Amino acid sequence: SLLPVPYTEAASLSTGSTVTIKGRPLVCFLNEPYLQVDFHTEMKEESDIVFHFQVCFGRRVVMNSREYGAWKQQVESKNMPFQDGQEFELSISVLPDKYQVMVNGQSSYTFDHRIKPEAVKMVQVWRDISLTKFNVSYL
Repeated sequence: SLLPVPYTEAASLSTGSTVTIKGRPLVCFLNEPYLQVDFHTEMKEESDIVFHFQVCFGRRVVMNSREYGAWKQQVESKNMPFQDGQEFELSISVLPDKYQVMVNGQSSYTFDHRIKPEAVKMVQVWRDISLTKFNVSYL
Protein backbone atom coordinates (compact mmCIF):
# COMPACT_ATOMS: atom_id res chain seq x y z
CA SER A 1 0.00 0.00 0.00
CA LEU A 2 3.09 2.20 -0.15
CA LEU A 3 3.05 4.57 -3.15
CA PRO A 4 -0.15 6.58 -3.56
CA VAL A 5 -2.70 5.95 -6.33
CA PRO A 6 -3.25 7.76 -8.63
CA TYR A 7 0.51 7.51 -8.95
CA THR A 8 2.35 10.00 -11.18
CA GLU A 9 6.07 10.03 -11.94
CA ALA A 10 8.04 12.17 -14.37
CA ALA A 11 9.83 9.92 -16.83
CA SER A 12 11.70 9.80 -20.10
CA LEU A 13 11.67 6.76 -22.34
CA SER A 14 13.71 5.58 -25.30
CA THR A 15 14.26 2.26 -27.05
CA GLY A 16 15.42 -0.24 -24.45
CA SER A 17 13.61 1.44 -21.55
CA THR A 18 11.52 -0.74 -19.25
CA VAL A 19 8.71 0.32 -16.92
CA THR A 20 7.95 -2.19 -14.16
CA ILE A 21 4.80 -2.02 -12.06
CA LYS A 22 3.94 -4.30 -9.16
CA GLY A 23 0.51 -4.12 -7.58
CA ARG A 24 -2.72 -5.84 -6.65
CA PRO A 25 -6.41 -5.43 -7.55
CA LEU A 26 -8.36 -3.86 -4.69
CA VAL A 27 -11.51 -5.92 -5.16
CA CYS A 28 -12.93 -9.16 -6.50
CA PHE A 29 -12.69 -9.66 -10.28
CA LEU A 30 -16.45 -10.37 -10.20
CA ASN A 31 -16.85 -6.66 -9.52
CA GLU A 32 -14.68 -5.73 -12.52
CA PRO A 33 -11.96 -3.58 -10.97
CA TYR A 34 -9.77 -1.65 -13.42
CA LEU A 35 -6.07 -0.88 -13.83
CA GLN A 36 -4.93 2.02 -15.99
CA VAL A 37 -1.41 3.08 -17.09
CA ASP A 38 -1.05 6.23 -19.23
CA PHE A 39 2.16 7.56 -20.79
CA HIS A 40 1.63 11.34 -21.09
CA THR A 41 3.39 13.99 -23.20
CA GLU A 42 3.25 16.58 -20.39
CA MET A 43 3.24 16.60 -16.60
CA LYS A 44 -0.48 17.37 -16.55
CA GLU A 45 -3.27 14.76 -16.56
CA GLU A 46 -5.13 16.46 -19.42
CA SER A 47 -2.12 16.20 -21.76
CA ASP A 48 -1.95 13.84 -24.71
CA ILE A 49 -1.44 10.14 -24.13
CA VAL A 50 1.19 8.32 -26.20
CA PHE A 51 0.15 4.94 -24.81
CA HIS A 52 -3.09 4.27 -22.91
CA PHE A 53 -3.34 0.77 -21.37
CA GLN A 54 -6.54 -0.08 -19.55
CA VAL A 55 -7.31 -3.40 -17.94
CA CYS A 56 -10.80 -4.42 -16.92
CA PHE A 57 -9.80 -7.36 -14.72
CA GLY A 58 -11.40 -10.58 -15.82
CA ARG A 59 -12.88 -9.14 -19.00
CA ARG A 60 -10.59 -7.32 -21.40
CA VAL A 61 -7.81 -4.88 -22.12
CA VAL A 62 -8.13 -1.74 -24.22
CA MET A 63 -5.23 0.25 -25.71
CA ASN A 64 -5.23 3.61 -27.47
CA SER A 65 -3.61 7.03 -27.76
CA ARG A 66 -5.10 10.49 -27.25
CA GLU A 67 -3.58 12.91 -29.71
CA TYR A 68 -4.37 16.58 -29.71
CA GLY A 69 -7.11 15.86 -27.23
CA ALA A 70 -8.81 13.15 -29.27
CA TRP A 71 -8.83 9.40 -28.76
CA LYS A 72 -7.62 7.39 -31.72
CA GLN A 73 -8.31 3.87 -32.94
CA GLN A 74 -9.00 1.68 -29.96
CA VAL A 75 -7.31 -1.72 -29.84
CA GLU A 76 -8.92 -4.42 -27.74
CA SER A 77 -7.64 -7.72 -26.42
CA LYS A 78 -9.41 -10.49 -24.53
CA ASN A 79 -6.08 -12.00 -23.44
CA MET A 80 -6.36 -12.06 -19.64
CA PRO A 81 -3.26 -13.35 -17.81
CA PHE A 82 -4.17 -11.59 -14.54
CA GLN A 83 -5.31 -13.78 -11.65
CA ASP A 84 -8.09 -12.92 -9.22
CA GLY A 85 -6.89 -11.50 -5.91
CA GLN A 86 -3.27 -12.03 -6.95
CA GLU A 87 -0.40 -9.58 -6.86
CA PHE A 88 0.84 -8.85 -10.38
CA GLU A 89 4.10 -7.75 -11.99
CA LEU A 90 3.51 -5.70 -15.13
CA SER A 91 6.48 -4.77 -17.32
CA ILE A 92 6.38 -2.53 -20.40
CA SER A 93 9.38 -2.66 -22.76
CA VAL A 94 10.06 0.02 -25.33
CA LEU A 95 11.12 -1.79 -28.50
CA PRO A 96 12.05 0.05 -31.71
CA ASP A 97 8.72 -0.74 -33.32
CA LYS A 98 6.39 -1.00 -30.36
CA TYR A 99 5.73 -1.53 -26.68
CA GLN A 100 5.76 -5.10 -25.45
CA VAL A 101 3.74 -5.79 -22.30
CA MET A 102 4.59 -8.73 -20.07
CA VAL A 103 2.39 -9.92 -17.24
CA ASN A 104 4.21 -12.06 -14.68
CA GLY A 105 6.94 -12.91 -17.18
CA GLN A 106 4.66 -13.75 -20.10
CA SER A 107 4.31 -11.66 -23.26
CA SER A 108 0.63 -10.72 -23.41
CA TYR A 109 0.22 -7.53 -25.43
CA THR A 110 2.08 -5.28 -27.86
CA PHE A 111 1.19 -1.87 -29.28
CA ASP A 112 2.91 -0.32 -32.28
CA HIS A 113 4.25 3.17 -31.62
CA ARG A 114 1.95 5.93 -32.82
CA ILE A 115 4.08 8.74 -31.40
CA LYS A 116 7.81 8.51 -30.65
CA PRO A 117 8.39 7.26 -27.07
CA GLU A 118 10.70 10.25 -26.62
CA ALA A 119 7.58 12.41 -26.44
CA VAL A 120 6.72 10.81 -23.08
CA LYS A 121 7.32 13.04 -20.04
CA MET A 122 5.10 11.44 -17.41
CA VAL A 123 3.59 8.07 -16.49
CA GLN A 124 0.38 7.80 -14.46
CA VAL A 125 -0.82 4.55 -12.86
CA TRP A 126 -4.32 4.51 -11.43
CA ARG A 127 -7.77 2.98 -10.89
CA ASP A 128 -8.57 0.03 -8.58
CA ILE A 129 -5.19 -1.24 -7.48
CA SER A 130 -2.65 -0.89 -4.69
CA LEU A 131 0.86 -0.13 -5.98
CA THR A 132 3.83 -1.75 -4.28
CA LYS A 133 6.51 -0.84 -6.81
CA PHE A 134 7.14 1.45 -9.77
CA ASN A 135 10.39 1.59 -11.66
CA VAL A 136 11.62 3.02 -14.95
CA SER A 137 14.92 1.66 -16.24
CA TYR A 138 17.32 4.55 -16.89
CA LEU A 139 20.36 2.59 -18.07
